[PDB]
This record gives sequence, C-alpha cells and structure tokens, in this order.
Amino acid sequence: ATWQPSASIPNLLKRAAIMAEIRRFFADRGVLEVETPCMSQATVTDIHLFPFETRFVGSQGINLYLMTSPEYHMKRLLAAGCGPVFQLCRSFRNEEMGRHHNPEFTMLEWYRPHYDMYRLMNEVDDLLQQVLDCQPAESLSYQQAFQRHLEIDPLSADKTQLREAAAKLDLSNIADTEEDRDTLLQLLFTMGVEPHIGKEKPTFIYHFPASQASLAQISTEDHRVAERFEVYYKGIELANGFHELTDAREQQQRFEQDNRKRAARLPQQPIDQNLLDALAAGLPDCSGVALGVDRLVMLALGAESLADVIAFTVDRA
Amino acid sequence: ATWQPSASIPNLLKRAAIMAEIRRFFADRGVLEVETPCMSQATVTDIHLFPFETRFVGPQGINLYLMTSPEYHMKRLLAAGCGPVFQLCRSFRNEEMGRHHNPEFTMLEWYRPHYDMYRLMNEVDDLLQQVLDCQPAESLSYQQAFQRHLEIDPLSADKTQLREAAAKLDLEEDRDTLLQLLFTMGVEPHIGKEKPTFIYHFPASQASLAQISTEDHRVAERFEVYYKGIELANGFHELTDAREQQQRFEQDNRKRGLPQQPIDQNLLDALAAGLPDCSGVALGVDRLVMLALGAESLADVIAFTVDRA
Ligand SMILES: Nc1ncnc2c1ncn2[C@@H]1O[C@H](COP(=O)(O)O)[C@@H](O)[C@H]1O
Ligand SMILES: Nc1ncnc2c1ncn2[C@@H]1O[C@H](COP(=O)(O)O)[C@@H](O)[C@H]1O
Ligand SMILES: [Cl-]
Repeated sequence: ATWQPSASIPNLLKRAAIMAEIRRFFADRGVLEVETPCMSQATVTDIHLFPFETRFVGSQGINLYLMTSPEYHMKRLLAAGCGPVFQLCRSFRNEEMGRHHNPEFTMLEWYRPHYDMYRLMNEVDDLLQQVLDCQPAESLSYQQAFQRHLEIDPLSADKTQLREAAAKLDLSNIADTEEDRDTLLQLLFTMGVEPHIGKEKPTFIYHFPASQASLAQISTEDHRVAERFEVYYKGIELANGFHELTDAREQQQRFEQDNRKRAARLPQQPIDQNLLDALAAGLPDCSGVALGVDRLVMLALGAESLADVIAFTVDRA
Repeated sequence: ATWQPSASIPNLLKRAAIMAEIRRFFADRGVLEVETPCMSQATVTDIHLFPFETRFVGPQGINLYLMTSPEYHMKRLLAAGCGPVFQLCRSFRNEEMGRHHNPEFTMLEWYRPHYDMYRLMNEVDDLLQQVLDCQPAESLSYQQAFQRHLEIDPLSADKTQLREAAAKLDLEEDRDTLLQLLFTMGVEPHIGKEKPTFIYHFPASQASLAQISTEDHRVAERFEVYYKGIELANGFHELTDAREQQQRFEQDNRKRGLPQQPIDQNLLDALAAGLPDCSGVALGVDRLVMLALGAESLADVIAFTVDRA
C-alpha cells in the first residue's frame, strides 16, 4: 500500500545509528554542527543544476529557491569566523527519482579551514572506514585512472585517440559525432573507468580536468587540472570535495560565465551577492566536501536503492 | 552587512549544544529519531496554515507542497510499527518573518504510543527543565485560566458575557473568535512568567489535531505550553479514527475565502490500517533556543533568517 514507508523499520534504525556515528565522528574532532536555510532569495548559476522555486508572501511576495547545497551559507558563516563546521541537511534538486537520486536528499557537507585537498581526503577516508567498516581508501589522479584502465592520457590525448578508446568500449555511436573533447572524457570515465574502481574499498579520484573543476580552484602547478576529488564505492558516487574558491572576482566571473551560457542555451539565475560579499570580506583558505548520506546508508546496508533507506521517497511522500 | 549571519557565533554554538541535549534526552528514554520528507504530493486542510508550493519535473511535472509539520508522515511510520519516535526537521509555513516566526523553522515533533495527554505533558515538562534549567511546569485547563484571570467560564459564558469581559480589557460575531481574543489579550500576558505554563482542554472548536474529551465533549485533548510570553509547544492525544479524521478534513475545507485543499489519502489509509493509541507534541526549537539564550528574536538563533538567506 502506498501509505507504508519506502524503507523498512530495521533499515531506518540503522539509518539513525549511522547519523549518530557521523555526529560522534565530528564531535570527536571538535567540529561544530550548524544549520543553514533550505530556502534562499538567491540560487545557483551552474547550468547542470535545476533548483526548485517557490513563492513567499514576503503586498508583493518574494521568489525563493530551495538549496541544492548549503555551500553559500556555510561560506558566509566561515567568512564571519565560525571555524571547522559540518552540517547534515536536507538538500533539494529538481531531478527525477532514480535508484540513486531523490529530489530531496540528506547531504553531509563540511569545511576545514587551513586544510588542503589531501588532508581533507584523508579525513573523508577515516569517516568511510568508521561508517562502512571498509578498508582504507585508495587514491589516484584522473590521469592515472585513465592510464591504468584505458591506457590513454586524458590530459593530452586528442579526440581521435579518445574515439579510438571509445570504439574499444563499443561506444562509437555516441563518440564519433561528439566533438566536445571534455564530453568525450566524461563518456570514457563513466563507461571505461567507473566500472573498474571502488570494488574492494573506496576509490578517490582527484585532479579532474580544468573543465570539470566544479567548486574547485585550478591546480597552480598544472592548470590542466583542478583541486577536486570524487569518491566512488561499489559503483556509487558518494562524495565530491574541493580546495574552495576564496577569490571574490574569480567566483563572480564563474557566475557571470554561467549565466552567459544559460542564455545561449535556460533562465538567467539571481546571483548570490551575499556570497560574493562574504568573499570580499575574506573567506579563510579551506577545503570542503559534500557527501550523499542516503547513498552512504544504502551501501552500509547492502541495499540497492534509495527507497530502502529513505522513509518516503518522492513517489509516495 | 547583509552577508553576515543573523545569529552570533556564541549563539550558534549554544544552539548546537541544545540540539545535542534534545538528542541525549530522547536517547536516554530509548526514543528513536526519524527523518521524513520536507516535500509531499499532498498538503494540509487546516484553516490556519499556508503551505509553500513548488513544481517537480516528475518521472511530466507534479505539484509538491512543503511540509508545515512532519505529522502525516510520522503517523504513517507509526501505523507501520515504528514505535516511539522523535524528529528534528525543518518545517515550512508561508507566513511573513516576525520576531517569533520564520518561514522555515526547526520543529521537534514526537510521538508516544500508549501515553495519554497527561503522561506526555509530564515528559514535555522534563525536557523543558533540562534545556532551560527552569522550574517544573504548572498546568491548568483553558477553563481555569479564564476563571483565574478574567473571572469568566469560557465553556458556558454567552457572547454578551464575553463582550463585557473584552470591554474591561479596553477592546466579532463568532463565540470562538471572541474566546481567542480574550485568551490572547487577557490570559496570555499573565501566564508563563516564572515557569512554563501548560494550558490543556482547549475548547472543542480549537481541537486542532486532538481527540475530543469523552468525559466532556466541550473540550479537546489538546495542550499548549507558554513561557515568557511565547508559545513553545502544542500536544494532543492523537486522532486514530479514519472516519473522524476525514470528516474533520471535510469540515476544514468548508470553513475555507481560502483555497480548498485536497485530503491526503495516504494519511487516511494509514489510519484505516491502524494507528496505535498515542499522544504527540510539536515544539518550536528556535523559540526554545531563543528563550535558553535570553534573546529577543529568532534572528538571534537562526544562522540566516529569510530577509538575508
Ligand atoms: N538527487 C540526489 N539524490 C541523492 N543524492 C544526491 C543527489 N544529488 C547529489 N547527491 C549526492 O550528493 C553528493 C554531492 O553532490 P554535489 O553537490 O553535486 O557535488 C553526490 O556525490 C551524491 O552522493
Ligand atoms: N513560522 C514559525 N516560526 C517559528 N516557530 C514556529 C512557526 N510556526 C510555528 N512555530 C512553532 O512550532 C510550534 C508547533 O506548531 P503548531 O503545531 O502549528 O502549533 C509552535 O508552538 C511554535 O512554537
Ligand atoms: Cl521515560
């Protein structure tokens, strides 16, 4: 019956125990928990993100946007001096329900002032070991991953070389006509690399190409890559971490470029001036990470979809 | 500058300690924590509530409503066997920001199978004493509060009698609306001064989620807690009968120049399947934290209120 929960009672008890462990993990490291809004008068500019919008009575209401990630408010807190902070929030992305996506989901996001990407990866690995009781993670660069799995260099290979690889994977249909080099790299990573990682233990992939920087600063030593990592385990994308952007002008260029592209494609998005204002005042150098709690719980239970770990997925909420 | 949080660093650190204290309270009592949706294909019919609505792409699109409280999903869990459970969630009500309101706010809602209203009140009192280091609560009925502060009986006074009383307070054709004005203006400023005040047995018309008292049909098994001028919690002996719940929703819609809301069948269906006898309570965590901090507004304990979020 559609009235019943999506997840079993035993799975929801284990869910609460994991949430408690996560909280003990950060308590033990002196990391403060914060709560930030689920709604903003501003939204994100990323072309790949689709925000929920709702009207607030505010005689003239205010448009509000549900938060795809608590990043901007947490950076505002950091700029104001909160120190190392974590949050376990409900996040909202207007995406269809899938085995591994729900339009509302639990995010674990945290920030560590004065931590570089490597020190943060190590902390994420310790958390995985604790919750999953899994082995210590392996780490490799995006480059190394391609070289080991596909015998190509993704930082230097031309599109012909790229389609040669795609052909070997039985992917020529999609690859032959695709003329965007980075898009071909994503096809190859998804189809040629992802199936061969995260098997025995979690796998960190870091130094994604500059085009796939997302929230990451570009690597100063090699502008071809970004200070971003992603963790994979048993075929599941669990987390993305970054050496965060502290430069206001650089951040603003990102948003403006985003809205310029959206126009070329999508509505232009109300920029978070509050975030740019925080960066102008001064955000401590930091690395931050966003982890999918529902996926973590799914893996900890050996469950096969989010419907097993979320009380009511959107189809019956 | 607008970029800065509403709440100070010290207040947020104290807020987190309180969150963890609430969790310790329930852990010590073996109550399970759950998480239920912030969004639903269904909504509420309650005449006092204004939800947010937002459009979902779907598996074409679907209208979603944000949750005003986790009640309906927690009842579904209860009907499925979850046992005593609490939740600390963000709840959503489409109403302007005020000193004591934000359109998104933290709710502590919990449910106790086999607790009556009195046993639940006692448990609320214990939590308040823990968080606030306040004195044990006093309790009185809606009737007693009107008798002690206004010298009238709200259960039997006629409208003339009521207007006379409103006249004496230096202040409408509905008797219940009259009672509401009297309570807000004549009773509320005069309770919760030195310790939390539990008001119980609200009139039948103000039943909200509560069963009617079987022993006196003029009143409901509902209580409200007030402290230092502020409304902190609402608790009920819960409705378990599907037929009665549905008639209440039908009536809700009748009373609604407000839009008519659909009745949530999943809730009714859970009630049909069987909801254990239980009492539940909804508490305003931000309000509670504000009182713990001796602060004046929610802007002092919420990292970013809506005006700057
Ligand atoms: N719709 C969704 N449902 C469940 N988990 C998600 C969803 N979107 C993102 N995630 C998780 O959140 C993490 C952070 O995503 P991002 O903020 O896009 O880097 C991802 O690695 C996923 O584990
Ligand atoms: N907009 C709001 N902002 C902050 N607290 C609220 C808001 N609406 C309701 N509350 C709190 O939530 C409690 C339970 O709500 P209710 O069940 O509607 O009485 C109330 O007693 C208030 O403490
Ligand atoms: Cl107890």
